[PDB]
Amino acid sequence: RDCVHTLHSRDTWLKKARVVRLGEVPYKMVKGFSNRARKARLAEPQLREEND
DNA sequence: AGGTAGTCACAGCTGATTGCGCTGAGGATTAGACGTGCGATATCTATGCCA
Repeated sequence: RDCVHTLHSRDTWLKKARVVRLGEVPYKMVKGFSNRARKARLAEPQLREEND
């Protein structure tokens, strides 16, 4: 479990008063969902998985 | 006594006025999780088959 870690978006990290370091690799590329993003993904499902 | 400049009484030009339109700030406003229900599915052992 100590090797299992929780993650947040860069915007959510900033909300948590955290700034991602330069060049940091994405620990998890996952589904992205925001108002404009959600509507765009509903427009076409091919990029719903491709957002990451 | 004589005529055109100073003074007063009216005219054109233009700015302020009064209906009415438009932006900028300001205060109102179901998607992964978490489970289970159902269904396909590994799973353990009785016990009598005949060599």
